[PDB]
Amino acid sequence: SGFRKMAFPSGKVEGCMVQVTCGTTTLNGLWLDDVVYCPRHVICTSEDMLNPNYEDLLIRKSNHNFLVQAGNVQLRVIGHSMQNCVLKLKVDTANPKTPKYKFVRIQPGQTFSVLACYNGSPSGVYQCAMRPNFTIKGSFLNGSCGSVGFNIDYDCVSFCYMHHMELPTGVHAGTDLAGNFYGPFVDRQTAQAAGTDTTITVNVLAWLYAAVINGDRWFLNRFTTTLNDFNLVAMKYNYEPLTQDHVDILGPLSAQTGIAVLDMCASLKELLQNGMNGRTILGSALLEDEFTPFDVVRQCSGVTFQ
Amino acid sequence: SGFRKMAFPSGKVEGCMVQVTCGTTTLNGLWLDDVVYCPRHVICTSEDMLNPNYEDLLIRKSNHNFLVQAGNVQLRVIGHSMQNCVLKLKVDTANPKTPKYKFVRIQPGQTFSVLACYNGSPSGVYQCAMRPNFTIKGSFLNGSCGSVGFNIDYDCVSFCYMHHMELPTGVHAGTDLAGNFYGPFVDRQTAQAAGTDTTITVNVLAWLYAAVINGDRWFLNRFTTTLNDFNLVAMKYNYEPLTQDHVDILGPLSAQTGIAVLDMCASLKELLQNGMNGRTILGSALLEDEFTPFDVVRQCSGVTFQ
Ligand SMILES: *[C@H](O)[C@H](C[C@@H]1CCNC1=O)NC(=O)[C@H](CC1CCCCC1)NC(=O)C1(NC(=O)OCc2ccccc2)CC1
Ligand SMILES: *[C@H](O)[C@H](C[C@@H]1CCNC1=O)NC(=O)[C@H](CC1CCCCC1)NC(=O)C1(NC(=O)OCc2ccccc2)CC1
Repeated sequence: SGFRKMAFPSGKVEGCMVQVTCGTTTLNGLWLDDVVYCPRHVICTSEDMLNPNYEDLLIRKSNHNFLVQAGNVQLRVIGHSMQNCVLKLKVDTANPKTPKYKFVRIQPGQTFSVLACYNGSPSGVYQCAMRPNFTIKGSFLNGSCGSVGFNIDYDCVSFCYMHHMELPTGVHAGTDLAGNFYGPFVDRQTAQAAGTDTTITVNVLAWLYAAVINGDRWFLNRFTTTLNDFNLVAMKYNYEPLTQDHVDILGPLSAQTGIAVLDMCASLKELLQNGMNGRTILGSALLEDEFTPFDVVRQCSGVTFQ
Repeated sequence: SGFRKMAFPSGKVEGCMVQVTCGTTTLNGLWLDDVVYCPRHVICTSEDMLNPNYEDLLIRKSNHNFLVQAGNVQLRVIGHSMQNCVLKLKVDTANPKTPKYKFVRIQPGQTFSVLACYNGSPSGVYQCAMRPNFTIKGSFLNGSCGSVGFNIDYDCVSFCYMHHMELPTGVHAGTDLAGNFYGPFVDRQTAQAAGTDTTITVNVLAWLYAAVINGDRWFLNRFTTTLNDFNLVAMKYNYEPLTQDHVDILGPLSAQTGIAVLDMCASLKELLQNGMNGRTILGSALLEDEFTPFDVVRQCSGVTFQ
C-alpha cells in the first residue's frame, strides 16, 4: 500500500538527451535515430526575441552553426529543418540508445513525467499534468528548454511535451514534439498570460478512489447525486464538468472499490461544500487532481515496463 | 521557477535491477559487478515466517535453488552469503551496466529516490524521506521487495535503502544495502509497529526558503525568535528539535534570500500557532518536510548529474 506522486523510470529518455548550442544560446535536444529535436527559439538572439521571423532566421543559418554535444562527443549536423516551433537537426550518427517511441499530443487533464535537463544532462524527474488552461506547473530554470515530458507503455516511450518558456505566473508553456504549442501561446516575447485554470474533476475522483483503495474512507457518505446536480456544484467551485465518458473511465475503480461513481461524486460534493475540517487524504490537505484514473490503477496494481 | 517533489534520474539504477526467485517467492535483486543483492527473507517459506533461523535456512540451500533473471537472460549463481538481513548471490557474469556506486547508511530526515520494481522490471520513481521513526512512507505492493532507494552525486549512485516489508500502519521498513534495518524492525513475522513520528523541522524550514525563492512570502513576519524559544514551540507541535548544526546547514539558503534562519523560525512559529488560514505554500495546504536544504539548493540552482 501507499500512494505517491510517481514518475516513469527515466532511463530510456536519459539516453536521448543532448546539448544544442547556437550562438549565445544553449539548451537541450532530443536525439532519436539520426535527428535531434529542439525548440526553434535556439536560433534567436537577445535582439530577435520581440517579434522573430524564424523562417528568415533559419535560412541565414549554416549546419556548422549548430553545435550538438552528446556527452563528450560532438555530433556533426548535416541538415536542418523547421516543423512548427521545433527545429530538427539531422546528424550523421543514429543514436544507438534510441528506444521504441511515439510522438503524441495529449489532452488537458492527462499526466506525464518530465525529465528536467541542463546542458544535455538530466537533473531530475517529476510528474506533471497538462492543466485545463494548457500550462504545466513545472520546475524549470534558464537552460531547461528542450527538456521533454513523456509516458511509457510497456516498452514504448510516448513523448508528449517539450519545454519552451515560463509565463509571468511562474507556470510553463511548451509544445508537442511536432512543435505545436499547447494552448494559445507563441514563441515570441509579447504579452501572454495563462488565463483562468480549473480543477480536473475526473482526476480528483480517481484520487479519492486511490484513497479508498489505501484505507482512507472518512470522506464517504451514504448519499448519491445525479450527474447534472453534481456539475451544478462543480461549476460553482471552478471544477471541470464531469462527462459520461469520465464516468465510464472511472468504471474499473468503481468496480474494485464497490463505490458507484455517482456516489463518489456525492462525497466530492460534500468535500467542496464543507472542506476537510482539518483532515487529510493520502497525506494532502487539498483535493489532488494530477492523478488520472489510469495512474491510480497503474500504481495500485503494480504495472511494470520494459 | 516552480518547485516539485523531484526524484533523481533512475537510469543508472534501472540497469541494475534483476529478478530473484527461490521456491515460491519472487522479488527484486540489485546486480552490481558479479553480485546480486536481495532481501534474505527470499529464502523463507510460507511456514518459516513466524520465527526463522536464516543461518539454518541458508545452509540448506544450493546455488541452483536461486533463479536470477536479468531480463530474458538467466544468470548462474556460483556462490551465496548472508550479510545481516541481505543475501549476496555471486553470479558468473559482471553487470556491464554497473555504475560508479557507494553503499551509504543515511540519517533520519535525509531524502532519497525509490525505484519501485516488480519481477526485476521498474514500475516508477518517487522521492521519499527517512522518517524520524525510521519508516518510509512509500508505495509498495507484493513483489516490490528488493527495490532500492538511492541518491546521485554527479556520476556516483549512493544506494541507501532496500525494501523488505510493510508495517500495520501502511508505512514501510527496510535495510541499508549492507542489510542493517533502519529502526528497531526485524525480518520476522511478529508484533512490530512504527512508533510515534515527528516532523522534520530543518526540512520544513528549507521548504519555506524554497517558497521565498519562488515568490511566496505571505508567511514572513518582522519578528525573530531564539533557538531555545523556538524549540519550546516545536516540542509542543511534535516537531524535531532544531540544532545549531541545522541552523548552519540552512546558512546558504539564508544568505540567498536575505532572511536570517532565526527569522524563518519565527515565521514557522506563527504558522504552527495560527495555521495557514486557508492559504497554500508551494501548492500545499500542509507544512512539507520531505525536502532537505540540499534538495532545495539542487532544484533551485539546476544541479545536473552524469
Ligand atoms: C529556455 O531554457 C528558457 C526556460 C525558461 C527560463 C526561466 N524558466 C523557464 O522555463 N526559456 C526562455 O528563457 C524563454 C526564451 C524566449 C521564448 C520566446 C521566444 C524568445 C525566447 N523566455 C522565457 O521563458 C520568458 N517569457 C516569455 O517569453 O513569455 C511571455 C512574457 C514574459 C514576460 C512578460 C510578459 C510576457 C521569461 C522570458
Ligand atoms: C516483499 O515484496 C513484500 C513487500 C510488502 C508486501 C505488501 N507491501 C509491502 O511492502 N514483503 C512482504 O510481504 C513481507 C514478507 C515477510 C517479511 C518478514 C520476514 C518474513 C517475510 N511481509 C510484510 O510486508 C508484512 N508484515 C510484517 O512482517 O510486519 C509485522 C506485522 C505485520 C502484520 C501484523 C503485525 C505485525 C505484511 C506481512
